[PDB]
Amino acid sequence: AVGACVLCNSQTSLRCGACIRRPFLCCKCCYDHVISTSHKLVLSVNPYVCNAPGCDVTDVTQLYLGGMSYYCKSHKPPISFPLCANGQVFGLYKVTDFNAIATCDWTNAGDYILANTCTERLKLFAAETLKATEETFKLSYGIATVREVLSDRELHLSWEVGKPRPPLNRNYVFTGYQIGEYTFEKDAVVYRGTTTYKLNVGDYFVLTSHTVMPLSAPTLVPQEHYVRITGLYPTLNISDEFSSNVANYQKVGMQKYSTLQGPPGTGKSHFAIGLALYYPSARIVYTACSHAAVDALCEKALKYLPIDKCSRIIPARARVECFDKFKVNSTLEQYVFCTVNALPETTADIVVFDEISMATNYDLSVVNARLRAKHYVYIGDPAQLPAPRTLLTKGTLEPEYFNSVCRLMKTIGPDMFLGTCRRCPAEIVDTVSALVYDNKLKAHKDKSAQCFKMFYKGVITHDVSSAINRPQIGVVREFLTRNPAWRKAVFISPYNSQNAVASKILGLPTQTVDSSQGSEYDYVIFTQTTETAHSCNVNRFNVAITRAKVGILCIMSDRDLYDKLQFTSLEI
Ligand SMILES: COc1ccc(C)cc1NC(=O)CN
Ligand SMILES: [Zn+2]
Ligand SMILES: [Zn+2]
Ligand SMILES: [Zn+2]
Repeated sequence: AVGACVLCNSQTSLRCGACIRRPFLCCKCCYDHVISTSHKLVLSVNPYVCNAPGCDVTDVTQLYLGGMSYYCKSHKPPISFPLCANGQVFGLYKVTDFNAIATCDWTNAGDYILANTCTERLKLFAAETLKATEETFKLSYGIATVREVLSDRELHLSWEVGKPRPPLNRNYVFTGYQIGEYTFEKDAVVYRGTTTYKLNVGDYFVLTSHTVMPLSAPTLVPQEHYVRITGLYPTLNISDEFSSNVANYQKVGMQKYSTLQGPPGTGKSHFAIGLALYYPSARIVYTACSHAAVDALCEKALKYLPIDKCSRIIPARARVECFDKFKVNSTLEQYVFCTVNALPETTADIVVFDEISMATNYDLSVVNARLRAKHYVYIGDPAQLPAPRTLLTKGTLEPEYFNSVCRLMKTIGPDMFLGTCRRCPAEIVDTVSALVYDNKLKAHKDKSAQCFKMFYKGVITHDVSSAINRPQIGVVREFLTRNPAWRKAVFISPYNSQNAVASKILGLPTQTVDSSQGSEYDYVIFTQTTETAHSCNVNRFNVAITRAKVGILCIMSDRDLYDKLQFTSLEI
C-alpha cells in the first residue's frame, strides 16, 4: 500500500490501478502517466473515485479533494482542489518509455526492444508486465477433452467452442485432470504424458498458467572491477586440459560479473566445469532455464568433478525426467546444478548461468533474487536461439534485444570469446563464421568432404500453420539409398509437422532446430521446408548446421542461405 516509485524512486501511496502490475508512481510521474495514456484509475489505501453515492466517476483528471474525501466536478464541495493539477497527482510526500511498456500488448518487436533499452527498474516492470500478459493470454484458449484412446501413445480430442485452439507441439505444456503435465503432437494425434496414466475418456487438459511474482533484484547486478582475484583461491596445478582458459578464469575472479560468447562446440561446458578446477575450494551453482542445459553441465561435471560434492536439484513437480547420477536435492553440496525456476534461496562463490541466449530478463532477475554470489558468469551465444516469445507476432527480435546479457554482448562485446570450433567439419565452421561471427570463428577440424547442399523448393503444405514439404523428404529418401552411411543421421527441420512426416517416411530420429540446440550428432539431414522469416532466421540456420560433427545434408528453399553454404552442391 505504501511504497517506492517505479521510475524516479520518490516514495508514494499512488499505484496505477489501470496497469496490470499496479506499480507505485510518485506525484510527478503518476501525472505524466495518467495525462498521456488511457490509464486514469489512481489508487492509495482508498481509490481515487467519486465518494458521492452511486456515482461512476473513476478518472483522476475529472476528480477533486473535498476536505479529506474525493468527488467529481458534479459532486465536489465549494472548497475543493483538483487531484490532477500543476504536473502532479495529489498524493503523500508531494516516462514516455514507462507509458509504452504499461500500455503495449507485447505482440510487436518494438515492445521487446524498449523492454531492453530502458532503465533497470523499467526492465523489471517490463518483464513482470510481459510475463503477466503472457499468462492471462493462456486463459483465452479452449479446454481439450479426451473423446477416445486408440493406444498407449495415441488419442482423439474434443475442443471447446468459441475459444481458439493452442498450437500442438512440445512447446505448449498442458496439465491433465491433477493427472500430471501432458504435451501433444499431430486425425491421428499422439499424447505425451509426463506421468504414466491410463488416458481416461472425459478427463480434460488445461495450459498451466502459473502466477507471476514481482521482481525485486536487477537483471544484472552493478558491475565491479577488481585489481586482484576476490574471494576465490586459484591453483598453480590446473591440468593442461584447462590451461587455455587460465587467463579467462582469472578475469572471472577480477570482475563481479563476466560474459562468455561461445559459438557451437568452442568449449562452453568445458570452460564452465574447468572454472571449478581452477578455484577448487569455491562453492559453485550451475544454473540454466532448461533441464537439458542443466543436465549437459551435470554430464561434464560427472567427468571432472568429485561426484560426492555434486547435487542435482529437482522440483517436487517432476514435469519430465532428469540427470540421475548426483545426490538429489542436497542444496548444501559444493556443486549445485539446478534450473532457474527451481533455484533455492542460497549464496555461492561463483554462479554460472549457461545458455544465456535462452534467458529472459525475468530469468536474469530471478537468479539475482535467489542467489547472492561473489561472482556471476554468463555463458551463451547471441548468435544462437532465444526463448520463444509466444505473444510476439509482428517484427523480428534481434539478438541485442534477447536479454540484458545479450544486449551487452552485442553492443560492447563479450568479456571472453571462445574462437575455435572443435565440433564441426570446416565447411560448416567457415559458413557460420561468415554468417554470424564476423569471420572470427575458426575451425579445428579439416573439411570433412561430407557436407552437401541441394536447392529444392518442393511443395509446401500445412498442418494448420506448422509446415510440411513431402518432396524435400522424398529427395532425402533418394539420397539415403545412395548414401547408406547416412542411415544413422538425425533429421532436423524448423517444423514439428515436417519432422513427424519425415519420421514415418525415413525412420530417422527427428529434432526441431530449437530442440537440437546444445546437442551434437555425427550426421545431420536438414530440410529448410519453407522460405518464411522463421526458417530463414540466421540464428536458427546457425544452430541447425552446427549440430553436425562429420557430415550434413541441407535441402534448401532460400537461395540466399543456399548460396552461402560452403558445401558441395548435389544434383536432381
Ligand atoms: C559460398 O562459398 C562456397 C560455396 C560452395 C563451395 C563448394 C565453396 C564455397 N566457398 C569456400 O569453400 C571458401 N571460399
Ligand atoms: Zn516518480
Ligand atoms: Zn498505468
Ligand atoms: Zn460524482
